[PDB]
Amino acid sequence: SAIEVIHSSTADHYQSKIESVYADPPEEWRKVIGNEFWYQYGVFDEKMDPSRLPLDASGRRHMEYQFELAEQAGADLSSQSIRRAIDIGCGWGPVLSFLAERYPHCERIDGVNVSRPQLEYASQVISREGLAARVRLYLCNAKDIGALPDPELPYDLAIFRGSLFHFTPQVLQETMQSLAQRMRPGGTVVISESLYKVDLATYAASGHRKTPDSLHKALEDNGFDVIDRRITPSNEEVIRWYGLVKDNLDAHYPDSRNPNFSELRDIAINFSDALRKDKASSFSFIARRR
Ligand SMILES: Nc1ncnc2c1ncn2[C@@H]1O[C@H](CSCC[C@H](N)C(=O)O)[C@@H](O)[C@H]1O
Repeated sequence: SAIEVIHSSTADHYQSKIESVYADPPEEWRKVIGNEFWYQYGVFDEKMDPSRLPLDASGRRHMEYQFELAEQAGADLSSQSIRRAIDIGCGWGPVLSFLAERYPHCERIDGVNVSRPQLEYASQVISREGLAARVRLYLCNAKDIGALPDPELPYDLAIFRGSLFHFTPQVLQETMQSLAQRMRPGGTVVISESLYKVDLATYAASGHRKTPDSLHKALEDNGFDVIDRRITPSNEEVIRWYGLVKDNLDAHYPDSRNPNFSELRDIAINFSDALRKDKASSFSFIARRR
């Protein structure tokens, strides 16, 4: 199906590296991360659907839980407040379908991604679910969201679901500044990211480690209030999530043919140990535009 292209004024030297980690067919990825392709951890509580694959169910439940945190923290998330939404680093597109279902009167849902294979998959799912009129896909670096069409229609809602970690500090700055200009006051930003809880001096395009404080500063420097900040999911749940991903890799990619899946196994093992030692956590950040 159709994807719109958006100019890159500045040069993200890191972009082609990020693209290569997501370049493999969705048909392969399905066997590793589940049939809905959620790719930023899971919440494994009593509201999780027991009939879907744990990765699909825990992934959806994680997104739902973040909206509950945003709501409790006083985010403007009523059905009448969300007319335009953006999914920044949208992966295979599960959040686009989630947003379309949760906000059936949301006029415009923009997904931005640098991975063509991921967007071509998302395009097929959006097309087959009949959401093509509302959901728009952009082959577009997060730093270039300033050039997305119809600037007169402001963003009410922005999602950074495990995409932020791939950004250079410069791309993070350019993305947050551009989002600030395109988002109306009281617009909600929903962030999930793996952040380090130690000084980074001591240290899958997994470079550009960040901290809660580094992310907090990037938000407040670019006209966003942080209204909720906490560990989510728990280190225990994230280790469990990596466990399920590793079990799928052991089953389907035992002899580590594919370098991207070998790299993911390494991160699953190595980052799970960092989570065990409490050197890092998954964090939910809810912010709003000033
Ligand atoms: N500068 C950038 N601009 C756009 N997308 C980016 C980006 N850096 C990383 N990404 C994207 O961020 C995603 C990280 S994986 C997470 C995918 C999706 N948010 C989910 O929760 O399932 C990938 O799709 C990657 O291509």
